Amino acid sequence: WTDAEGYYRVNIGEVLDKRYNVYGYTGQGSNVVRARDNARANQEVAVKIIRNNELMQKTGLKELEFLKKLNDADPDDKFHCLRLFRHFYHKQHLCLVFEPLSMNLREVLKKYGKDVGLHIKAVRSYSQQLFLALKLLKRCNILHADIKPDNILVNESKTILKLCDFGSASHVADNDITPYLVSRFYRAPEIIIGKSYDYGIDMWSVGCTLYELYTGKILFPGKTNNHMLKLAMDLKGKMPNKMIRKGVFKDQHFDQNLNFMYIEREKVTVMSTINPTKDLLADLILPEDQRKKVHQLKDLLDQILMLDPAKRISINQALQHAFIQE
Ligand SMILES: Nc1ncnc2c1ncn2[C@@H]1O[C@H](COP(=O)(O)OP(=O)(O)NP(=O)(O)O)[C@@H](O)[C@H]1O
Ligand SMILES: [Mg+2]
Repeated sequence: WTDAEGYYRVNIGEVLDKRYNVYGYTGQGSNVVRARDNARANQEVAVKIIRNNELMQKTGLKELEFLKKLNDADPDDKFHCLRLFRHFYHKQHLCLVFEPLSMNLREVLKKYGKDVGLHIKAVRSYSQQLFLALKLLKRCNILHADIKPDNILVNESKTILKLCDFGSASHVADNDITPYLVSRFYRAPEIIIGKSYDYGIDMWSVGCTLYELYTGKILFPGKTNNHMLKLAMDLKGKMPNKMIRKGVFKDQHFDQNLNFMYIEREKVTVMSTINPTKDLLADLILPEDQRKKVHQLKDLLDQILMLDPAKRISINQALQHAFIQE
């Protein structure tokens, strides 16, 4: 029944936990299936079937405890985090029963068109809901470590979003010194440099997502960790000297004179100063009411995209920003 890799071979029409009748797909190789709960008047549910093996089962149980913690902390469901209904085992696989949702934000952008992006009013509502998710994430001692359009789901009417996929989530007391934490394009500079990180990494990831939600394009589509720093410095300039010294992977990107080494058949180029060339306003941009809102988003992105997490806009200040309050 289980694959060599550890995946479960799902069947359309199969009944899970003697109640969940699987009727459709959402995404296969953990496999997420759409089911109807026969015990609860055929109500729609999403069942996440976690991969077997050894390492995947550990992350599944880790996902279970984090979702339970966030759900108990938010009884009224006003902090936009995915709702776990219950859990069961099926043919050695841990199965998580979730609230049913329509599509992820990556899927909605594809339906919006090639580099079209969402309407400024939708981006405004989505940002507030994402900032509310960060508030609950910070209230609990949880780091999502994978905020991106693929991991944010929306309801049928596309009015309510939910932060999903807590498979790569971690506790704040846990400080794993890894430069590969968070999907590369949404990876904060403090992860890459090897600096002590906190809730700011999730804030950075939200900023990358908010630019992508309006433009339909990835903010920093870097090939490697070094290219990610170059693209981040192409907007805000060179990283502050006090931040570079605090890191662990200092030597891998910066020399003894604190100058950045850009990689382009190896090709290494020494850079003393990086001038801010990337124009957010030009890349983001019709009516005066909408134009004023794009300018407010631009100022909010400037405050989120600060290289030093200590200079980064807080969750409360992001919620109170002119772009949200109108
Ligand atoms: N509650 C849900 N309702 C409807 N679809 C869901 C739900 N949760 C997940 N999905 C779908 O399944 C996809 C992947 O789910 P996810 O939680 O990311 O499992 P995963 O594939 O193991 N993790 P990953 O692909 O690394 O983010 C999501 O992008 C959705 O398309
Ligand atoms: Mg997947």
